[PDB]
Amino acid sequence: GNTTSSVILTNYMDTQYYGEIGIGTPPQTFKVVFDTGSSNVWVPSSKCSRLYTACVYHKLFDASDSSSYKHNGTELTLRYSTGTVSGFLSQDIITVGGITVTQMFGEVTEMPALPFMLAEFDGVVGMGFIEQAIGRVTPIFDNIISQGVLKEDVFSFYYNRDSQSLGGQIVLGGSDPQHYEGNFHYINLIKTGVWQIQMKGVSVGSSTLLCEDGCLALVDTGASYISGSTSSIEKLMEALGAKKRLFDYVVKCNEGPTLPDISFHLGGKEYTLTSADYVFQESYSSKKLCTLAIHAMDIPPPTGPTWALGATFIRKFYTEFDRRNNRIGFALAR
Ligand SMILES: Cc1ccc(C(=O)N2CCCCCC2)c(NCc2ccco2)n1
Ligand SMILES: *[C@@H]1O[C@H](CO)[C@@H](O)[C@H](O)[C@H]1NC(C)=O
Repeated sequence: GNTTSSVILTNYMDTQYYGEIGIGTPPQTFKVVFDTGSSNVWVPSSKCSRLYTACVYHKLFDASDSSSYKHNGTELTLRYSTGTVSGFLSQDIITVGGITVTQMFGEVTEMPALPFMLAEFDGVVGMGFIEQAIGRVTPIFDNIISQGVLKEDVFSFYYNRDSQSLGGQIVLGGSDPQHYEGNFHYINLIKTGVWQIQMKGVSVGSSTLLCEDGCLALVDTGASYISGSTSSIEKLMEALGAKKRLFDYVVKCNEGPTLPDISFHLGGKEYTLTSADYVFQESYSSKKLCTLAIHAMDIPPPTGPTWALGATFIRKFYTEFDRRNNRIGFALAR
C-alpha cells in the first residue's frame, strides 16, 4: 500500500487524450482512452470482420498470440453517446503504468466507421464504477485496488493545453503537484456508482441562464467537449451568438476573443471559462469560421439528462477522483 504510478498521455488536437496499455503474454500494445464516464475495458479484436474499416486501421488483440489468455466469450454491446461497439468478453493480463492485473475485457468484433475511423486511439479503459459496467464486469481500477499496492483509492487526471511535450497524465494512487496549484476543492458525488456531482447553475458572463434550480454534471474524462442537453446548449449558444452546424457550433473567428465567460456553479464555487478556454482560435479572419469546445449531447436515463465536463473543463482544472470518499477534487491546472 505504497505504490504511486503514472500513465503518460498523448494530446491529439485537444480532443483525444490517450495512453498505452499492454494486453497478454507477450504484451500487445494498445492506444486507449481513460474514461470516467464508462466502466468497461475494450480493444478491437483480431476476430473483427475486416469489412469494418476501423478494424483495418486499428490495433487488434489476437488471443491466439497470448499464452495468458482465458476464454469467456459472453456477447456484450457497449452503447456510448457517440457510437456503439459490439463484441465478446475475454480475460488476460493487462499492464497499465507498471501495474499488472488480470482483467476481463471486451474483444470488439463490430466497430462502426463513424466514429471510430476518426479515433487516434484503439480502445477504452473505463475508469467508472461497477454499477455502470455492462455485464457486471469488475472494472480495472477496482482490480488494482484489490491488489493493495496503491497508496490510496484515488486517481488523477491532467490534460495538457499544448497539443511536442507531455500531452497529459494519469496518476494511479494519488496526484502530481507538478501539474496543479493552490488548494483542491472537494465535491461529493450525488451517489456512488457514477462520477456525477450536483451543478447549481450555468452562467454566460454573470447571468445564470441555465440550471437555475440545479442539474447534473458528469465529470467525464472520455468526453472531448463540455456538453449539455440539446435544449440547454441551444439556449447557451443563442446567448453566445453562435451558429449551429451539424456536429458543433461555430462563431466567426474574429468574434472569438470577444465571447463572454462561461461559469459552472459546482460545490459553492464558480468555475469560470474564458473564450480562450472554449474556442478553437485557428484564425482571426472575419471570413473564417471557428469551432467551440462545447456541444449538445443527450445522455439517456438514469445518467441523463446531464451535463458532461470533458477535456475542455479538465484542461483548466486538474481533477482527482476519490474512490475512498466518493468525491471529486478540482485544482487549478498548470
Ligand atoms: C473520435 C472519438 C470518438 C469517441 C470519443 C469518445 O467520446 N469516447 C471514446 C470512445 C468510446 C466512448 C467513450 C468516450 C472520442 N473522444 C476521445 C477523448 C479522449 C479523451 C477525451 O476525449 N473521440
Ligand atoms: C463467463 O464469466 C461468467 C461470470 O464470471 C461465468 O459465470 C461463466 O461461466 C463464464 N463463461 C465461460 C464460457 O467461461
